[PDB]
Amino acid sequence: AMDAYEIIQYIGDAKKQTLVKVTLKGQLKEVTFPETIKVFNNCKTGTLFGDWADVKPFLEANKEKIEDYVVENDARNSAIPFLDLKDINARIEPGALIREKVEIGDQAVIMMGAILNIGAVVGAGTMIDMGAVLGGRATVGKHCHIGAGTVLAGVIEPPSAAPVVIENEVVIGANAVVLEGVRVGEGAVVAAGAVVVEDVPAHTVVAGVPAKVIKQIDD
Amino acid sequence: NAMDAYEIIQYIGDAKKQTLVKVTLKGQLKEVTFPETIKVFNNCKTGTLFGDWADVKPFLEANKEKIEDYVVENDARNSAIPFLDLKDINARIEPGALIREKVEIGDQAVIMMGAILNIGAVVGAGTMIDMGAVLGGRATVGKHCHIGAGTVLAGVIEPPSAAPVVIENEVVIGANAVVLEGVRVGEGAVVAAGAVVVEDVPAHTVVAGVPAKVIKQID
Amino acid sequence: NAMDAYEIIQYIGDAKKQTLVKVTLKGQLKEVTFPETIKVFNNCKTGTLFGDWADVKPFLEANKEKIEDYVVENDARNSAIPFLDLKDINARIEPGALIREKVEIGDQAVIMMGAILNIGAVVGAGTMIDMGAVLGGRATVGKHCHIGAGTVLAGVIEPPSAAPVVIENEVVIGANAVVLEGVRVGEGAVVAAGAVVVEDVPAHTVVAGVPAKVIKQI
Ligand SMILES: [Cl-]
Ligand SMILES: [Cl-]
Ligand SMILES: [Cl-]
Ligand SMILES: [Cl-]
Ligand SMILES: [Cl-]
Ligand SMILES: [Cl-]
Ligand SMILES: [Mg+2]
Repeated sequence: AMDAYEIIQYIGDAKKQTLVKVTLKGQLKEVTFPETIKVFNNCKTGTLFGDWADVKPFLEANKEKIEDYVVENDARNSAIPFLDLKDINARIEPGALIREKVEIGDQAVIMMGAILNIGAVVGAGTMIDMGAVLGGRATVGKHCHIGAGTVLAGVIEPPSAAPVVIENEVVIGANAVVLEGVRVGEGAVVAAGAVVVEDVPAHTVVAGVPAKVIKQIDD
Repeated sequence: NAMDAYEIIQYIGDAKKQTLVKVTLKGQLKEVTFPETIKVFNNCKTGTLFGDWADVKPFLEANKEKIEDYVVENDARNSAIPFLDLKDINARIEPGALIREKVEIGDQAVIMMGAILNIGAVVGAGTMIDMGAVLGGRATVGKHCHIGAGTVLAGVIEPPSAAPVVIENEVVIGANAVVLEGVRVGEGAVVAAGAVVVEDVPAHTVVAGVPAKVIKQID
Repeated sequence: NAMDAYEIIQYIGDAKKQTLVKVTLKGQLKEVTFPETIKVFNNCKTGTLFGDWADVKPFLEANKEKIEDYVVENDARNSAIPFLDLKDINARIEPGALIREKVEIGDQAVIMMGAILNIGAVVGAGTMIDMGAVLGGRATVGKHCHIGAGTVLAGVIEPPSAAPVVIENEVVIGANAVVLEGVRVGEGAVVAAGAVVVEDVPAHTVVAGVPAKVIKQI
């Protein structure tokens, strides 16, 4: 019941960071590393992991002992961590971007380049296809197919607001959009390129910008 | 050739699911025995391991006494299909493009940032696949086409007898368009931004709309 | 600056294509001579190399009898345009955003995961570029805008005399919309989800549809 409130609380607690991986060489036994940097070094070479705010002044301080370095970096002032994928009972392909507090059901499939925002829920056996986007709290049922490039609009604030809810066995075409708070009924089909602005009854096909009922199917 | 779609499904059935990790660690490593299943680049002090999580996890547990600290880097979970080795291809592929094995990239093609090429996709000579575009399984693009940003060319892996999307030479497709399964877009045709193409496009015609219709013949 | 578009094209023509690799290797490395074209971090046993594949590939072959094993990491092929250093920017850029050099990101802008910013793109102060959105070459967004997930703002690199997409302040654009080349969206306008904007949008109007039309004055 308090999920949406606890998401906003988690976000407000999250600490902005600019995490870097540094490879370096030099007279590293002469170097003094602070507790703030995770360091993996021998006397000759090393690998450092840490926030740029700690690493930058560190490199400046030891410039005379460090011969050369490379800094790798992916993000800036980013607070929300990404989800640990290593133990999930599902399939997540490389280039998928999944934030913390996302729920991925058993034997779901998250394709290359899909993006799952905080609070997103993916039911068991569901495919989120390539480049698809699940906004904050967007909720997908079981054995659904969310087409390549489709956007399910996000709803973080206000926490009392209903997120997008995709019921079971839904197929949504490529590059469609489902707007905030819209419910797509069980077994329904949303055509490629549709913009779904109101609830879709179970077992109907909708299509168009904006989507209209085009057909009622018998399963 | 004629067996290509069959050979794709066979390659996928043969692919082994893996949770590849990169581990940076330190400790008493001369006292550590690494198993055959892990690639390891170490001194007696620090080191880097590449392996499947199913091997690396029980390893890290088995050697907890000797391992002082570690970091695990991971991108994918239970992913079976390898990505394409880009290094020797006679084309341009920008960072963030996600390209699976068994994709065919013609001479002097350009694959922009964030484009996603699924297994079996074919990109002809001189073609640009623009930012965030998606080529589904077996989607075939001719020579000197421009596939606009965010465009989805629908995938057809199964059944193998099904025709894929075929884009003929010199076609330009607008941003965030969709071409549905098995559709042929004729030579020199133009597809407007945001169109959903549901049936074959004649050569040298412009189509537009959701669903797309013929809007003018080009001379 | 009046020269901006010309200078972007100059910068591209000057960028050198590269196939950058990171190589982890092990072997008898004290016996190896690493050329000055490769950045090298090694002890006698193991090392890390950074360099262009054109230099690293014949180096690996020349030294195969000394190198026991290696792993090559690579991201790109024949890529010339560098990416933007994010580290000192006064803004928020999330992981997986792809942002080229000569992109301007204003104070407390937000660049969400998977957004794509091409060379010349300008993002104004307090503007959000949402997940999966694409700013084409020279696309210009004002202050306190919201560019919705999956939206494409069309690019204009050549000809340099052509106007880019210009989004004025306080604009909201819905998900998976498209703004075509040279189109100006007026202050405080709303573009509906899925719209294709083919012509200028008046300030404080709502436009919708494929092609977009005025549906409301706000
Ligand atoms: Cl797959
Ligand atoms: Cl969101
Ligand atoms: Cl380019
Ligand atoms: Cl596909
Ligand atoms: Cl955020
Ligand atoms: Cl562009
Ligand atoms: Mg997209």
